[PDB]
Amino acid sequence: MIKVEIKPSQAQFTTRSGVSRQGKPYSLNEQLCYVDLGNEYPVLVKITLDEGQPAYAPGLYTVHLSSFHVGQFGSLMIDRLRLVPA
Amino acid sequence: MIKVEIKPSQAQFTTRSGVSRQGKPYSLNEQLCYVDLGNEYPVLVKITLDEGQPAYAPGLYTVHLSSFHVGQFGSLMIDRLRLVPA
Repeated sequence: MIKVEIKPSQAQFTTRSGVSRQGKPYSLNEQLCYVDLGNEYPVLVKITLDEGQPAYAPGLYTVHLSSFHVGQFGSLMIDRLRLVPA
Repeated sequence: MIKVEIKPSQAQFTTRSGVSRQGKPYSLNEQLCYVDLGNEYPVLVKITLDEGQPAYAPGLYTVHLSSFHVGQFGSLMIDRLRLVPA
């Protein structure tokens, strides 16, 4: 139901890095995508992938249920967008 | 795709009230519901409805696209859960 599109230009990902307070480094992969929210065009969205998750190939995806969780105030929140092919 | 269930016990809603800093009062309706996230059972979630939105009747619902928006850091966030009957 939520249609997410990774265009050919968006196979191109980036990696952000640093070290934590507690002496330990990190790297997160980041990729852009288009999410169709029923507006005139799809919106540009940024995804930050989980540790050691490969970037997504071009194609149509949908949002996997594991993207969601119950937040701090009892309401449903997005943890991070986890996609599965359509 | 996200299945939300309002049980007969959850027709029972509540209203929270107060006045704002800038001299103006408010009231938000709040209702509970069950969201199926593929785990062993559905999770209990709290919904806070929009201004002047009536509470939901019992039944099966799904999440409407207008629940989502692009947040402050460029990622997709839930604004508040807006439901439509299944």
